[PDB]
Amino acid sequence: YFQGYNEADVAALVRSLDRAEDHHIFAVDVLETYPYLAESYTKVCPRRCDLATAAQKALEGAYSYDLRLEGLKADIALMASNCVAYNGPTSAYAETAAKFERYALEQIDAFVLEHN
Ligand SMILES: CC[C@@H]1C(=O)N(C)c2cnc(Nc3ccc(C(=O)NC4CCN(C)CC4)cc3OC)nc2N1C1CCCC1
Repeated sequence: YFQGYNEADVAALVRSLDRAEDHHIFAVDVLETYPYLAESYTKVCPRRCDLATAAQKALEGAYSYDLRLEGLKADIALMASNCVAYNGPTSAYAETAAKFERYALEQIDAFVLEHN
């Protein structure tokens, strides 16, 4: 009968995943920053997410009922997967994507261990 994680705590966890080290490229929707990529980018990435959308989702209770924040991890994995796919696995920001995902997953697992 898990009670669920506090929405504001999950939203602050999400906000903390937006790093200057990653040049803030996961902070905002890619098509909001570059509207003319819509056709080309949606062909490679039919699903998108970003940390401003994930923070707003966290405040709606989208992730609060997952015991190990599985839904948030899938949204983080989508962000990193799209970056690797669109830019290329040997691109410089595909390495940033793998580091971001690894950092984010450690911060999520730490949150779950703290709020248990
Ligand atoms: C397909 C595009 C590709 C990609 O995959 N993603 C995800 C992407 C997402 N966002 C961006 N760019 C930025 C988007 C938002 C911000 C931003 O909002 N920063 C804030 C500004 C105000 N400040 C007080 C706080 C930080 C900065 C960005 O770049 C510096 N570029 C992206 N690239 C890059 C293209 C060349 C290789 C990577």
